[PDB]
Amino acid sequence: ALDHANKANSEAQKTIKKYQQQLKDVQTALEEEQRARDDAREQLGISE
Amino acid sequence: ALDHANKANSEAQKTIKKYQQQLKDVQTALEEEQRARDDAREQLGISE
Repeated sequence: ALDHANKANSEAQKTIKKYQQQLKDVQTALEEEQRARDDAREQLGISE
Repeated sequence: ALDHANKANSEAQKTIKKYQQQLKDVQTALEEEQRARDDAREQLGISE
């Protein structure tokens, strides 16, 4: 029972590390795109 | 051991849910900007 359980937690906590990598680069995908609005609005400030 | 094992998997099952909510609302922010950056270009297109 324990060997089934102790392996199940390691397969569980493997997903824990798997998510926070995917949360990590999505945060970078914001930091590109949030900055990508900023010049794009500034590009309106040149054109208008 | 076993009750202290299965308690950890619940704390594993809670902590995997904490990021599961945290990945959803930041995704909306990416869906927030992506139509907002679209609001820049369609404004830029009628300008340029």
